[PDB]
Amino acid sequence: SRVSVTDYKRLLDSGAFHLLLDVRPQVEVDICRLPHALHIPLKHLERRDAESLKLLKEAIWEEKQGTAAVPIYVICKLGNDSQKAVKILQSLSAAQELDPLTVRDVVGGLMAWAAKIDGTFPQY
Repeated sequence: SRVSVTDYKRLLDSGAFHLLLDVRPQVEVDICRLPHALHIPLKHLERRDAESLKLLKEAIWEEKQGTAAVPIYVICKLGNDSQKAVKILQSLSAAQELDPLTVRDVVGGLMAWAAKIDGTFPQY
């Protein structure tokens, strides 16, 4: 359940609706982030933070107002954490705690983004 960084960039540039979930811890997000991403730390997904779940529901509602599976993309620094978040999100979907989702993480994470897509995104 993955996507290449170059496919993700083409999707982003299409303007088609999706949500990018940044699942890094706060300390990393404080250094640098993609401004369009929604921040939901992996640990919040692990511990079922009800408020981060509300945040995700609210982001979906903003587009859809309760009316297709939602395309969810997941990113972290290198693509190690995001794979774990994808599993949790798929389980929330399957359990109907979330609206139906189609969930993929970005191979190589934000470092692949920095390497191939935008070199102004920093190392850290």
